[PDB]
Amino acid sequence: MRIILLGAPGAGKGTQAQFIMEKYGIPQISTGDMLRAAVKSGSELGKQAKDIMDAGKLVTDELVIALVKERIAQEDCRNGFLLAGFPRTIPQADAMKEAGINVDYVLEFDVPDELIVDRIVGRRVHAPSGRVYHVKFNPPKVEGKDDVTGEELTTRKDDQEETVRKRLVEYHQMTAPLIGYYSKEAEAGNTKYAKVDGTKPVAEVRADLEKILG
Ligand SMILES: Nc1ncnc2c1ncn2[C@@H]1O[C@H](COP(=O)(O)OP(=O)(O)O)[C@@H](O)[C@H]1O
Ligand SMILES: Nc1ncnc2c1ncn2[C@@H]1O[C@H](COP(=O)(O)OP(=O)(O)O)[C@@H](O)[C@H]1O
Repeated sequence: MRIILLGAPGAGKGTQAQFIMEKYGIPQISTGDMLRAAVKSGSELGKQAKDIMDAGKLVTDELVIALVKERIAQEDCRNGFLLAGFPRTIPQADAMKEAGINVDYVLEFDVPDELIVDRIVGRRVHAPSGRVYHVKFNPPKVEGKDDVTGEELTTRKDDQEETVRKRLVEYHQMTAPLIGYYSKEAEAGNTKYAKVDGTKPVAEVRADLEKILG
């Protein structure tokens, strides 16, 4: 099973990707996580992203295409994968198509813009794994601690209100056109498309996704 999650920053993609990876046994491919990890480790492929993410802007297509190509070639993707945060531009989607990377489901998270800032300013992450929490809306069992390892959560350097508003502008200009892109692909029979109400509680969105995926 191959899945793309579409939606604005803060729509809930990383949150729901974790459940899907747990239940269906396919890896989550998050370009944001991969880029942040490359910066942290000083990896030659991706360390360049530091100042760009800080500015709320998109990394170059060629950098994230290279990262994703490297990642999905790995054996743990042989049976499928989930993309969360990629593709982010029409050229990134076309690069997938040209490489023959078809997907089974495209799942769009519908969330009002007005909810995004308060979601992202409360976001806390377990950097080693990517797991995501919210201090008020989806808290860990123990404050400031990852549920799975118990390790300290952190706040992403780019999760400030003003940076979020810049990311939302980028989303509307560059990334929202992928909704139509994959709607058209679904009409051709190349994927299944579904839209979900991302304002429901985390557990209910999860249940809604399980209905679709099986
Ligand atoms: N259904 C929801 N209701 C309220 N908050 C949510 C919901 N889903 C996720 N969140 C929280 O909002 C923030 C954004 O979710 P996240 O999954 O990181 O979004 P994305 O990966 O789409 O940017 C996180 O702090 C997360 O805990
Ligand atoms: N596919 C991508 N193309 C370009 N830039 C990306 C991509 N994925 C992540 N980024 C960069 O990483 C930043 C954080 O993205 P991400 O972790 O997906 O956060 P959010 O879920 O809040 O959108 C983006 O603002 C951008 O700089």
